[PDB]
Amino acid sequence: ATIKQRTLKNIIRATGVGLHSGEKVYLTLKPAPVDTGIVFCRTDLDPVVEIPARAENVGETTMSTTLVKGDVKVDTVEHLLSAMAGLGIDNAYVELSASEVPIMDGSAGPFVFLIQSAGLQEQEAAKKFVRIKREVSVEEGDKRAVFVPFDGFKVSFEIDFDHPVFRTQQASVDFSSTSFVKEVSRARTFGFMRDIEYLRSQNLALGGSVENAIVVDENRVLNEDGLRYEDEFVKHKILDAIGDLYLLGNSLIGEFRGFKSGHALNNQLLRTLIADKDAWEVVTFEDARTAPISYMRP
Ligand SMILES: COC1([C@H](NC(=O)c2ccc(C#CC#CCCO)cc2)C(=O)NO)CS(=O)(=O)C1
Ligand SMILES: [Mg+2]
Repeated sequence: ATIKQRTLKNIIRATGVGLHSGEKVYLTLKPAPVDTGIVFCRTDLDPVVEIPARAENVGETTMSTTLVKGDVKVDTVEHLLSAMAGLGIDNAYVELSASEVPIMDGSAGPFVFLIQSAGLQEQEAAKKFVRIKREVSVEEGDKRAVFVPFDGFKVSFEIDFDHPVFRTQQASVDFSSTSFVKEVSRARTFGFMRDIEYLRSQNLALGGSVENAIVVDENRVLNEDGLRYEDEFVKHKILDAIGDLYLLGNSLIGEFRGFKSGHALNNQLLRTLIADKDAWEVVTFEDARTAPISYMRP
């Protein structure tokens, strides 16, 4: 039968702090009707300001992916969106009491746990996918982000950081067969000490600590208990790309390859894709058995 749209089965509540703002924030995830998409709702404002998590609403892409509507922003959406994408949630309202999603432990792990504890609900409408049919590339200097046709969903990333902690970093994950939860969800964000005074002077990384980030000095990881994966850095790049890519508003059938890319170039890739309507089409699957991707039991 049809691959169906999914929402949350129960409401999820969490409390935390913004990575960049350091502000205390209350998060509530709620079920939503078919074809809603993921919508962020600033419930601290009167009237409540609602910003769909779509490429067209992205404003800043400096350190994190920020959604903007007028002078209202929702910062650092990428880790929560990665969790939504990885678990195949189409529709949800994300209520926030402040301008930034809580950082939690720096990864998507707490979000996938909270969501999977609440359970998902399959809905009575076909899931829509955006299928890549032509190569679409954006470049800026030595950075590159590309979509390639691929019968499934796969993300590759290569980073060239000149830094002792890497002993070149590259990974490729095929989710049409390897699972977001186990391969990527637990990969934490990271920051270099050389940047933190500068960042904090610009009101960035104000909530950052060893509790919610891999902190790297000149030569080593400062976190007492070390890394969750040997290649945690590049796995986090992949986590970020999955989230930024979900700003398309539908799951992808295709391959993403990133080369020193980040939030700004990821968003540029989506905008270029959306503009080139020869490069993609919207599809559904009336038989899950012949589809190129699958999802975990809800
Ligand atoms: C821009 O850097 C990335 C970004 N993370 C951050 O900007 C970022 C993450 C953590 C910190 C920190 C810290 C700290 C500390 C202790 C001293 O106060 C500072 C910045 C992030 O994960 N955005 O989603 C994208 S990435 O290269 O994969 C990591
Ligand atoms: Mg990140």
